[PDB]
Amino acid sequence: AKPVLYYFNGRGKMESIRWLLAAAGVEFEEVFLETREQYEKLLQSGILMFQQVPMVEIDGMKLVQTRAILNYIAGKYNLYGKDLKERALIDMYVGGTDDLMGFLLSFPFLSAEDKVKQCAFVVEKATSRYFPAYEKVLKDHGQDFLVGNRLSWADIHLLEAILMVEEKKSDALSGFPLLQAFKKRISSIPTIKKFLAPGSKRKPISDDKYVETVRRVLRMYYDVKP
Amino acid sequence: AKPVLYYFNGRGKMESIRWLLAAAGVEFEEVFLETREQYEKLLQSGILMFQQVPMVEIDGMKLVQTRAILNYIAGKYNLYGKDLKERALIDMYVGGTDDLMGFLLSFPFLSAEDKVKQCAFVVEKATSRYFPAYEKVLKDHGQDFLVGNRLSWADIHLLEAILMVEEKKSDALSGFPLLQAFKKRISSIPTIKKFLAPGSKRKPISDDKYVETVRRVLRMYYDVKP
Ligand SMILES: N[C@@H](CCC(=O)N[C@@H](CS)C(=O)NCC(=O)O)C(=O)O
Ligand SMILES: N[C@@H](CCC(=O)N[C@@H](CS)C(=O)NCC(=O)O)C(=O)O
Repeated sequence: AKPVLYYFNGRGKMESIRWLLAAAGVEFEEVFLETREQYEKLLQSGILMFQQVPMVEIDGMKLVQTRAILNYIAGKYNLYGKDLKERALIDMYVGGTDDLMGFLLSFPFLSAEDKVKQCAFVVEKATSRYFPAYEKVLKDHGQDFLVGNRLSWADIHLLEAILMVEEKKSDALSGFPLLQAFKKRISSIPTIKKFLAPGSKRKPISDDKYVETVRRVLRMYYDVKP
Repeated sequence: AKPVLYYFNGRGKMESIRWLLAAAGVEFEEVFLETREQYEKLLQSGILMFQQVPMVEIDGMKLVQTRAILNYIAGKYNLYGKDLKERALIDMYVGGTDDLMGFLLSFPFLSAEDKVKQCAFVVEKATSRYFPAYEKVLKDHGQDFLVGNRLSWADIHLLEAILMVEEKKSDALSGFPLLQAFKKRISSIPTIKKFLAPGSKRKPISDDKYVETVRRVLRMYYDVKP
């Protein structure tokens, strides 16, 4: 049966999972949490090991913990390298883009003033720390992909991160020619091109409606700081 | 050559790595960051992909990102299950204890008042969310170990987490009989017993000296909130 993604109708921590499944050409279904009662019913069913989402029903498992879910999908669909060392490189690269996109998780919950500050913080991290690191990886081996000269989860996570940064600062990739070429190549891969196309399950930049729903369902995150 | 752990002379994010290596019976060396100049020299050498530590020199790699390092060690020393699904369970369990211990990372940098609040926050999470979840895993299959009826990284991460919670609230495991038995069994495993014994490389609860050193080296974390 198709994987079922339990989360809010928005990006959050589930977006990277949507990306990986789409990139692997895997059709999935989604169950959106829209009300407090719906969440309480979930808690009572005990299907959320730690009372939290993301949660993905896949291959008989009720998998929680974002990274555990991604690790599983990457491995199942051969996007995790060919051995222990390649997986280590993929994990190291993913850790970097996970931190980068992680700095944007609170963004929609921030005040107008903090959004400006956070945006500057994220762009600075991208241009001074992360983009230089990945540009160097590509420059050092000169291959089209980050690891093993073939598409991996690391490439998919980086493309998503690059797009999120560009949504905040359109010219953020300026000065990183290899990443620019990388962006075009990965975006053209059939499964990925389809995901970036209209009508896909890719979610938009989070808005006030998303925040309102998260707060209504979880009764939390009422005062987020940068 | 033996793995080399680059970090501060204290727990932080490197402690779990020390635990896993010790549990696997692997002898390692440590390089402690004590001065700003030492850190600047590291940055200039480019050995830290994202300008941060933990960093572990192992099998020819300059591995950064805590989870990437742990994933590698767990896999290399057969403490990651026997297949994709067992790894998924291990990752899900580890995610929970990583979050739990993660809530304690800022603790030594907190004010006296915030430490009291944070301690209450952590204990509540342990008794209402995490301990119940792991107690249930053990209860459901009745085996001595969390996954595959053999020692895994998940068991090691949970034991460490249990001990950290008990350091904050000694009777926190009360009401969780299976976890109590689990604590005694895992603590008795030769490699682990040795790590818990005097003279090991296990690090103590972080103190003001640790905080002072982190702030001196990184010139950051000057005002941490709960
Ligand atoms: N470490 C978990 C964290 C999950 C998490 O923080 N989930 C939030 C929603 S984005 C949640 O369920 N919050 C409710 C709560 O913690 O009580 C992961 O990576 O999946
Ligand atoms: N996601 C990274 C985070 C590493 C991290 O936050 N490292 C801190 C020390 S505990 C650091 O190097 N901070 C300096 C900085 O970020 O500039 C990991 O899990 O290893």
